[PDB]
Amino acid sequence: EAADVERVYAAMEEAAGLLGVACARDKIYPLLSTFQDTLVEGGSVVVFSMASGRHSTELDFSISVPTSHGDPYATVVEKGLFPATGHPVDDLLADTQKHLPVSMFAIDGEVTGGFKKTYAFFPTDNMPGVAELSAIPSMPPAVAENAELFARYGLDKVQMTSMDYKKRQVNLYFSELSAQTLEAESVLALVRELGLHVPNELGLKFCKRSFSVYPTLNWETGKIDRLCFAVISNDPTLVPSSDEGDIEKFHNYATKAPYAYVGEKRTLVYGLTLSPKEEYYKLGAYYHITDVQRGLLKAFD
Ligand SMILES: O=S(=O)(O)CCCNC(CO)(CO)CO
Repeated sequence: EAADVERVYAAMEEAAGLLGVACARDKIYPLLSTFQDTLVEGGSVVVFSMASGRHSTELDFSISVPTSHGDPYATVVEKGLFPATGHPVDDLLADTQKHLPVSMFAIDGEVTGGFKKTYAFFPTDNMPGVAELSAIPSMPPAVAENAELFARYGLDKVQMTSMDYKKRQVNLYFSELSAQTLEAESVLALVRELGLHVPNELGLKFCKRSFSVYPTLNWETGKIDRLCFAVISNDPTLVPSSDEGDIEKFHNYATKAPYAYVGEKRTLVYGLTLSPKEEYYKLGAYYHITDVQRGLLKAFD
């Protein structure tokens, strides 16, 4: 409703404020208004995320959208909020719902740049494997071409995918991760084969605690762009960095980010991203949570 739109935008401004980032109202309000029906507390998931290093001047936001509301990408294009890219990514969200059971969607953007991404969630008890995903016509060929590698490291079931319309990239969020997969030996071998930044002791300890792992792929080459390990927790001190600046800044955000569910501790999702040239950190502070997050905390925190 109107009040919800205002409440969520005010929260977004508060979160961005902690990072010294200013929101572009003209790029955000129309989007929130368009999806105002999803902003009611309960059943909704909203996350405001910060990052380290060269990615620190931006605040990302992600808002869940029920499938009943319809393809959110189709919505933003038809309403004139975003231009079709003319590339296969334009058809991926639709093709995913066509070929696989999608249980929920999500829209995502940057507070200074606006809408730029969608997510497709799959049922936890009926998740697709790399084979099913590689069959989708508009999926990057890189998914099928890295199938042998994924299998070798136990990256099988995918809980959700995300599509970045501006960068023309796809993330595969692997779940039901085996202990073996997250053991140091496995992680090091994987990063080695992908030619990504080698994590140290602190980084590997963080990887072992992960509940989700996601590589980023593209349509131009079969090479994986980067790999991210995610950790969910109520502990505000987990950023896997030795930098005093990061330690202080992430803890500050973790203990001051806005949240509507007072009476419970803030739900936090940390990320450790490994690219060919470096490693960086992310922290998503949930403004809205559901029982999915409560269950994850009991299982992983
Ligand atoms: O490989 S990179 O680090 O250049 C691209 C990833 C940056 N993405 C954010 C959003 O998902 C935004 O700045 C993450 O922090």
